Amino acid sequence: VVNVPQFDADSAYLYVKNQVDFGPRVPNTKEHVACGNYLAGKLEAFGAKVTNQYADLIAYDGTLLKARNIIGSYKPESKKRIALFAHWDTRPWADNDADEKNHHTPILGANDGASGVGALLEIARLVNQQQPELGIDIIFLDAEDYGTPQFYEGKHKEEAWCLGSQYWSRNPHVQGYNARFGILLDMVGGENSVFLKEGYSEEFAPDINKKVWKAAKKAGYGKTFIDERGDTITDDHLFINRLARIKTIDIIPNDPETGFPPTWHTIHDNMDHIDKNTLKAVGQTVLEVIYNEK
Ligand SMILES: c1ccc(Cn2ccnc2)cc1
Ligand SMILES: [Zn+2]
Repeated sequence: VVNVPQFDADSAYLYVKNQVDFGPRVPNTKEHVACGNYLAGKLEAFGAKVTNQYADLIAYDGTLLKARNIIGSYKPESKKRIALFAHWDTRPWADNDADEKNHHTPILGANDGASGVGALLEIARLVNQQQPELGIDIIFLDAEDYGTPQFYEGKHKEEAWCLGSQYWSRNPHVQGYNARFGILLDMVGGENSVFLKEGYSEEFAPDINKKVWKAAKKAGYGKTFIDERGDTITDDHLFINRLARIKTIDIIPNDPETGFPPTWHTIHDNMDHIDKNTLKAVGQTVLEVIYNEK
């Protein structure tokens, strides 16, 4: 019926490594600016129509973040669309590290940041080469991970997180923007990771979770996409669902012992713990979903 393209895991892995090779993508650093230029340029080289959303976002403590959401659009005139999201900034503090002396050191964010973006770059390459029926938007969200440090004494507000998705959700890149549904990729490269149906995703978009997990099973990734409800996670999709009202699910790992991968918000979130086979399982599932939408 439909020939779904084959996600190239080696290609995706290299897009992950290329981001990490800039160093930490902390908002307001030259490394962040350079990586943003790399990502926008790559989308444009893969035939996307690129819209940049530069915004002055205010962090939990009053810090102004020079943020840039990057949107790459395929079949831009189609009104029938699927939105694919990943955050591209990295966290400026390894505030979950086992050693306190690292709690003020920026992470490399290989899994938390680079993995989702790298997977979506590989999807963008393939969408260009053979388009699905629906228009696809690849949306790289800034300033997701500048939320209140664990060491901070004071108010820990939910809205300190996901500043780029909040901005995008209130201020779409094109007036009247609609999508049938959305998929957010968050930490999709970790060795041995499995993905359960996330709680907010189940509450806002259970039909989309069903679609995605059925697609994974059908494509042979049923051992990676486990048909079971996991944790409820504050992530970009919460704000997208609440503010933009696009039914959006989160593909995010769940481990029974650590919840998130053990590298999460530690100085160990680097390429040593990225497995291209995890990228493959997630990326191929996303392809299976978008190419079977009519
Ligand atoms: C608290 C805040 C945010 C999250 C989600 N998240 C995803 C990547 N880094 C953090 C989980 C708990
Ligand atoms: Zn994070």
